[PDB]
Amino acid sequence: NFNRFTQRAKKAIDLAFESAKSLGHNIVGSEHILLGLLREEEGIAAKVLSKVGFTEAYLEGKIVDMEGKGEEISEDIVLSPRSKQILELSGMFANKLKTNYIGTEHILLAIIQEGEGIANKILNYAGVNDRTLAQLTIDMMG
Ligand SMILES: [Mg+2]
Repeated sequence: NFNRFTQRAKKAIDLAFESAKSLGHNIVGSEHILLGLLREEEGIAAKVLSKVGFTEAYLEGKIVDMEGKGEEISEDIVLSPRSKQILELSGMFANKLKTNYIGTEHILLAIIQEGEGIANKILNYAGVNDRTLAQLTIDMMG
């Protein structure tokens, strides 16, 4: 009942929304959360994604290839059910690990665990789904 995101995780989610808006997408999907995690730069998830080889430009391009893009949106937009499930799962992972704060690493763990959705399609297309998981797992050791 006291589940809470770290500041970096909150920033990543804000960036996910900002990315969707930029692309004229009114629904924030797993792909936007993934791009938000990369754009956040500082957290484990960004360091994992960059280590396995993604750039912001690549992810954005793939999102556009798959979904298209429309004019920028200025009003409020919303999380898809899968995005909501991913965020709920990130809390579940943090509680399983008995950690107080849901970080970027927990959100990326949850994206991978969820297994479906555009973010996983992009990881799979790039051939780095299991490599991303491995890198995330070692980056969470200590
Ligand atoms: Mg964090």
